[PDB]
Amino acid sequence: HHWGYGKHNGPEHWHKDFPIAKGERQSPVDIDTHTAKYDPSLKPLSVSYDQATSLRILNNGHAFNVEFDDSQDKAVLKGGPLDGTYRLIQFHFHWGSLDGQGSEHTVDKKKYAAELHLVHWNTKYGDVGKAVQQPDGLAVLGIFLKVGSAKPGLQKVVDVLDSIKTKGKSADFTNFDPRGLLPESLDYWTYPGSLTTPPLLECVTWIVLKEPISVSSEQVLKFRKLNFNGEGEPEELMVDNWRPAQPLKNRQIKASFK
Ligand SMILES: [Hg+2]
Ligand SMILES: [Zn+2]
Repeated sequence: HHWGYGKHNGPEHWHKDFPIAKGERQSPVDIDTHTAKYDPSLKPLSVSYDQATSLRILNNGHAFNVEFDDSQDKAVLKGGPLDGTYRLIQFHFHWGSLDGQGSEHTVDKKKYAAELHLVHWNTKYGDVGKAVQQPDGLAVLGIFLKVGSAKPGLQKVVDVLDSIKTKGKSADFTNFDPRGLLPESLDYWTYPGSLTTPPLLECVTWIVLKEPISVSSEQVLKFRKLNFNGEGEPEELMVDNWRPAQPLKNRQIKASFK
């Protein structure tokens, strides 16, 4: 039936409905810091989120998305390995049932507690639907979360999770500033890949930040109280909504730092 993260419809089953799963540029991957090549020609990332307009937060089964108004160049990503402007459309997380797992990408096989994905689409294509059909349609900024001290800027997200506990629930979520979720350094690794959930389209330029952000045990705990199921259906905690590392194949991970 519908894909998920359970025993019978998890990541290992996705290929049956989405053949691209066994594709050539699938994500996530393991970042081997000793094999990633420092590329001196990579420009600094340019993150312009000062005019960001969040609109809503919703539980879509699978995860929770904070959506932004992408009708204009309000919140954009440029620079780095990117050509052109990419507008922020939404951000979501992937997390585990325990602090030792949850991230999708791994660094030298190390898994983090969770991973934040800020999804942007190339403005050249007019809309996200067209953008997904292109090799350079999307740019996703990945940030690792480790358990330690609380991240103040993440609390507004944490406090609203109660109202979107089950699949299909949404809540107005205005005036949230995404700049509060950024680490202080913007050093990164980049490689060409895909969406990590079906349809698993190979249209993503991945930008994974080296420096993780810290969140408290209590903050991550609230993520774990969400449900994959809808209201009235039997309860299945939304945990371990991450896809394991895929083979790198013919790809090279470049690093912006030496
Ligand atoms: Hg594509
Ligand atoms: Zn994601």
